[PDB]
Amino acid sequence: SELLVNTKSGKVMGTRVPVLSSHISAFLGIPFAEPPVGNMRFRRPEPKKPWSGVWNASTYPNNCQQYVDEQFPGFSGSEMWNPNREMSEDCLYLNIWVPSPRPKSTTVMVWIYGGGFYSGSSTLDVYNGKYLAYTEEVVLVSLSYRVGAFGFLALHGSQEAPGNVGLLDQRMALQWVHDNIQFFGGDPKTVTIFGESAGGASVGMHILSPGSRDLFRRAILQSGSPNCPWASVSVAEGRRRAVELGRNLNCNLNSDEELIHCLREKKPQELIDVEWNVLPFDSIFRFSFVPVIDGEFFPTSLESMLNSGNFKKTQILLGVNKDEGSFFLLYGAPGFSKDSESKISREDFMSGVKLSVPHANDLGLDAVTLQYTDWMDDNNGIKNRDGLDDIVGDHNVICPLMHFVNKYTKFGNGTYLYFFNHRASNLVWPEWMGVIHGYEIEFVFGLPLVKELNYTAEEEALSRRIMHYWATFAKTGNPNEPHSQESKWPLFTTKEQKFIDLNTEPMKVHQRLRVQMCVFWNQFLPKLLNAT
Amino acid sequence: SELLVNTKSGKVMGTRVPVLSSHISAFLGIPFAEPPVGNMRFRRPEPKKPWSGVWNASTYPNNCQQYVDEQFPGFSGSEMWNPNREMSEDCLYLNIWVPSPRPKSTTVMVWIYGGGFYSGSSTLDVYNGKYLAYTEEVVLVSLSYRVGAFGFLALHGSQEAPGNVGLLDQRMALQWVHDNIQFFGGDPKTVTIFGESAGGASVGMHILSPGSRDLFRRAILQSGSPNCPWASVSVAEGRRRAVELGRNLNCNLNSDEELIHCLREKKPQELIDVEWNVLPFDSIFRFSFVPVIDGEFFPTSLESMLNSGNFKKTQILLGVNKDEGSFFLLYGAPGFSKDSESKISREDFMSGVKLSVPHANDLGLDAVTLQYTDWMDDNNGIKNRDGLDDIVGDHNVICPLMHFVNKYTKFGNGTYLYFFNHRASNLVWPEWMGVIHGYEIEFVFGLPLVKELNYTAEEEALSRRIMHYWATFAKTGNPNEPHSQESKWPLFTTKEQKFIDLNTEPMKVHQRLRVQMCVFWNQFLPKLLNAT
Ligand SMILES: *[C@@H]1O[C@H](CO)[C@@H](O[C@@H]2O[C@H](CO)[C@@H](O)[C@H](O)[C@H]2NC(C)=O)[C@H](O)[C@H]1NC(C)=O
Ligand SMILES: *[C@@H]1O[C@H](CO)[C@@H](O[C@@H]2O[C@H](CO)[C@@H](O)[C@H](O)[C@H]2NC(C)=O)[C@H](O)[C@H]1NC(C)=O
Ligand SMILES: *[C@H]1O[C@H](CO)[C@@H](O)[C@H](O)[C@H]1NC(C)=O
Ligand SMILES: *[C@H]1O[C@H](CO)[C@@H](O)[C@H](O)[C@H]1NC(C)=O
Repeated sequence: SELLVNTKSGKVMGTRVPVLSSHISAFLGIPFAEPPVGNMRFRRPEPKKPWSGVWNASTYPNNCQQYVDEQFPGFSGSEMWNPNREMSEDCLYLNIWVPSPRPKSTTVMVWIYGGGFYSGSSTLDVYNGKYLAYTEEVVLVSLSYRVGAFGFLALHGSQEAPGNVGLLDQRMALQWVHDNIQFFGGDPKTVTIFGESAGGASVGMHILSPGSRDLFRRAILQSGSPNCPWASVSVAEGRRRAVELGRNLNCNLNSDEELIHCLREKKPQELIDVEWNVLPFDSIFRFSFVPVIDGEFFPTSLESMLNSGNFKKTQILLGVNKDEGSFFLLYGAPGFSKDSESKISREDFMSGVKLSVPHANDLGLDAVTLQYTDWMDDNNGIKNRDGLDDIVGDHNVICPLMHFVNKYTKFGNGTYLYFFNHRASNLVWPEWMGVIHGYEIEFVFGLPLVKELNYTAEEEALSRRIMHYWATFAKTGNPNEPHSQESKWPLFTTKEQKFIDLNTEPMKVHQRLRVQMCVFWNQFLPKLLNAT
Repeated sequence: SELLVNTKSGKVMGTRVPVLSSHISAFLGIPFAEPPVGNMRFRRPEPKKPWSGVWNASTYPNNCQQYVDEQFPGFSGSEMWNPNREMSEDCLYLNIWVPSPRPKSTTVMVWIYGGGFYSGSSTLDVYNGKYLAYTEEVVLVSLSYRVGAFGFLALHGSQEAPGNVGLLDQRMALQWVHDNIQFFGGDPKTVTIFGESAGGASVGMHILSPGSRDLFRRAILQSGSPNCPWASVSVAEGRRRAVELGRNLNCNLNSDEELIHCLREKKPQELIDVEWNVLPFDSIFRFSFVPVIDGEFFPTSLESMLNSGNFKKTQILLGVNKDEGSFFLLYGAPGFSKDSESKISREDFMSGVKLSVPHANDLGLDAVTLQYTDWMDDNNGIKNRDGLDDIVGDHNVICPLMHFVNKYTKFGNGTYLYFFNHRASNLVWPEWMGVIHGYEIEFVFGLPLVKELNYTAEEEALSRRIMHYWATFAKTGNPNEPHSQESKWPLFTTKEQKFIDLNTEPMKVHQRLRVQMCVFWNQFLPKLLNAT
């Protein structure tokens, strides 16, 4: 039967699903690790023991335990991001969409969700792989991984809560796809990993990590890179936060053994309820439990790995959205609200700058404020709001990514860079937020092809182009069709540094993406904060 | 007789001179101090002892001893600035142009020449006062003062070479005008002092100095202010340079008495020949012997006098030229030449930055380089040349002056600000130098009214407007005619900060003159260099 597949872990039975007046197969909720519960909470994941009988893979699995956004109850803009299934620590599952009839050996794409390493679900409506699987004839896989303290509590040295176990969950699933995707018609020698925000930084981390590089062929990173300032912490800071977590739950703190045992006795929600209290600063765009630079998963510092070429050499395709900072300002900077235009006063601007660059001394804050202030019109509320947006996006996403691409391109085998700047016509968030991070995802997964979702015709066309760029890059390592007549997305090179805009207008090619601001964030400010 | 005037120092006899098909009186070379020669070299000036008989005031006096620019032998662009009379330490004289018939009590304007405190002459063709005296019916006075070591060698504590004696020479002449200008038809209760570059910083210094403020009514400052970085040094640096001067002449250095005696035995040119060897850094726009912050002429630091309102409160009119830095780059930065367009390479840019901001550590040089570099087009030779021009002009003239006007306006009685950006059609310097500092002077003294000089008609008109703005401001404290129909030069205010452009086009009013760059030079960089 077409819905029955025999894998090395056992038999699995999918389900037929409709998609754009046709059908394909879906194998939802396939287990790839033993449930990380009880004594295994915080531990490295173990492989799933093979099973007898047929695994029913017809419904979505539980989503991992996470903080849930209740900031706007009933607003779809925020709720489309929340877990849409029961939460549970038994959550390590993957989903596969397979063209019908079953391919024999086609290109595979594995999606890694974002969510700041503290949240995220593989089952969100915007992550539904049937449109891309069907339109580009690829086998689409979405995986899951532990988030929050469950995925990233780190007490370096202890083997019970070593840290990075959330990254090892992603890795185990990549191992399972390597070992079994052939039975679903996928070609294991052609898998592309891709993801957004923390999913994009994760992708960059498997490119760096020696233990992960052999499990995939190519990579796509959307608004995230491994060197982002919010994506990793030192073993010492990881340790400090784990102890503070324990102190918030009245744990015995005399040894790692004692702390870990107390944390393992707590219900999931007791951990989620105090998670945010461990941040070292009053900050924006900073998350509590994130990957740790441990000497194992990452052999040395990220920057020294980048400089020395210590990473997988292959082709990459990556980019960012125009307004990366707005979500974070809305939720945590003063003067911003969902239902107003959020014109910012000079006081609120300064407050925002301090929140955006937590680790900066006063000279540093003055350097940032001067770089983004138009002194001929310093009380322009819209300019202050947009300047803050840019400060957050450049410091947290764009410049870190630009630094990664320039370092990578030096040893890589081909880089394609984009700047996504089309705001969706049906976005429910206010206009002032612009092209919000994550809102390029619906176009990558092809939602504009379904009429009832209400996109425009040009939006459906943009979706088809991005899907085909992503799937052609995955199959061949180049997003362009060989002899097509369409205009070409040029390769990004150390010298010319070209990139393309991605929107409903005719492709325009540019050079040196936000160079002015990125020389400030990647060269000057680090130098200013180190000397001073 | 109209050419004979009896002053308190004695009788003086002028000469009738033609001017634009008419005539006026000129009293050239009137002595206002005893010759500062021999033992009086470096000493404060003494009043000129009254004389019997008639002082022949029909020819220009000697110019003070100074370094002479031989960088372009025979080129008029540089030679029109060189001494045009025999040099001599007997040089303290003043010149007066008086309307005919002799006024009874008219507005007086006293010109103080620039020249970096190391050079300058009151007798230059561009400083000829007959055109302004005649056209605006004012009594025009030009004074002289010791420059170089002769005017500014400073060994604070010793009464033989105290420093600032060049400033006291200007002051003595202002005293003589206060006491005698009435006999020439001038009104001593209405004298305006005005000057350019070091002459403009001098004017600002008499506004600050308690011993000078009662000798004049109003002030005009052209491309210079007292707080400029090249206009003063501490008593300790003054001292260091005086000792180094002595060491370059093999002087006995055991006491001030010994050093001073050796320096007094040297011929003038032995001093001028080694003058430049005492600079502490490889620099541009820095001069050896300049005013010293001594606790007498300046009671406390300039910035604390400015902050506390410790200065003469009156009306001021001041401004700058568009391309203040070009002269200094031409003469001392690498890659610039008189007969080429001077496109600058990135190496030469960086060399120039280091020369322009001598006192800066590496982080500081990086801060300047980032602020003036267009990172999307960093090898643009013209952009590098123009950026260097701006760096020199903003740091040395424009921003210091902008800081002075904002501090002054808070306690003053009226400020008028201009931005002169018309390049003269007959300029012999190359195009790349732009509106060169000092080339607004010919328009202030009215040279475009004499046909044989070859200016355009619109240039003659601009000259007439500037002459009338300067002379009306001098007479009334406002450059505008009461009920004229001409557009108005608005007052500069703490809040609106308005200024006007000054050129051959219809007057345009603007606000916050080079604010972006000046917040960098007046607020951020000083803060960066103090912390680091
Ligand atoms: C990616 O790698 C391939 C092969 O490793 C590069 O192609 C080789 O290019 C060199 C120099 O141009 C030739 O000597 C070889 O004959 C090529 N080999 C093959 C199989 O084509 C290719 O240039 C690389 N691409 C990038 C963008 O670096
Ligand atoms: C310059 O000073 C004069 C007088 O010191 C100012 O005029 C006075 O203004 C105050 C308040 O407007 C009035 O009470 C007086 O009657 C005015 N006196 C005279 C003689 O007019 C004038 O405003 C000042 N100008 C500036 C630009 O500060
Ligand atoms: C497993 O899938 C769902 C479970 O909710 C349901 O159709 C049925 O219980 C199972 N299907 C089969 C074929 O066992
Ligand atoms: C003084 O002026 C010049 C000196 O060069 C000359 O005309 C003459 O010697 C003198 N004139 C008078 C009237 O004494």
